[PDB]
Amino acid sequence: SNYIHIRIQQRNGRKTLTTVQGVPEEYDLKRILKVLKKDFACNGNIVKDPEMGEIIQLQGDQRAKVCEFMISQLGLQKKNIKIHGF
RNA sequence: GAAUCUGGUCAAACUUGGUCAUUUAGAGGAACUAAAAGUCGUAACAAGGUUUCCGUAGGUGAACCUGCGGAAGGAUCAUU
Ligand SMILES: [Mg+2]
Ligand SMILES: [Mg+2]
Ligand SMILES: [Mg+2]
Ligand SMILES: [Mg+2]
Repeated sequence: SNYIHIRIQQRNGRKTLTTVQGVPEEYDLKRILKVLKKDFACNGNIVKDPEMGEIIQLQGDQRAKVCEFMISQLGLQKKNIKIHGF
């Protein structure tokens, strides 16, 4: 219930994927993704992991930025928005 | 011939408005360099992995991409 998980997938040594999973489907994804792209200056994607967790994919270790964005916009509590160190 | 006074006259100045320039405030806004063990890509240099470039229009994390027409500064100085 409301568990939004941010998870780093390390690809090639230092080059990384910030995968944000479980974002609410009331305010649409595309706009949010675009905003993130503008802010992060890094590429973002929409991933459909076996139709259970819809993922906003981002490039690079900018989890802090994601957190900040959440605080600004939709992630109100910072309790059910969880961070993986990996 | 003294103050004084009518008309001029040159007219400082003063109240007005509007031009300008030196300036310093400049709420905020976008730039640019210098720093070059941040972040993401890798665009260009090799046919640099879609050859690059120009002019232009559109698009968009960002290098940029794509139309259309030109260049080669091309990777062709070549067909009885
Ligand atoms: Mg080729
Ligand atoms: Mg390249
Ligand atoms: Mg190339
Ligand atoms: Mg030259």
